[PDB]
Amino acid sequence: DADLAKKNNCIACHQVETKVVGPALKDIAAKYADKDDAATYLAGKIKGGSSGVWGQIPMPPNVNVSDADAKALADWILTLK
Ligand code: HEC
Repeated sequence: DADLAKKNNCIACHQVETKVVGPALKDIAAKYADKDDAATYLAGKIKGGSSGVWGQIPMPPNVNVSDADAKALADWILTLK
């Protein structure tokens, strides 16, 4: 989980409670990934990147990782809650 996202990049700029570049994880999730399938929806926002949805620096096009590894990360978030 942690080492996974960190292994890739999500944790690189998305911590669990604190944030460095953009918003932290517990927040992004409780921000939109706390209702319906926002995980996949937002997953669309992830690949689409963000510019003025939060206020931090604009994140590049990074979905999660690859095919399953990425899907596993997004899930790790829904579970991160
Ligand atoms: C630093 C290079 C980052 C890495 C690595 C990842 N993200 Fe990121 N993310 C970053 C910033 C600076 C921001 C804020 C952009 C802004 O609008 O100011 C974000 C934002 C997100 C969001 C928010 C989507 C939204 O609500 O519109 C998501 C869902 C998100 N980031 C996901 C995400 C994932 C899954 C990452 C690992 C693949 C990941 N980010 C890495 C900066 C960085």
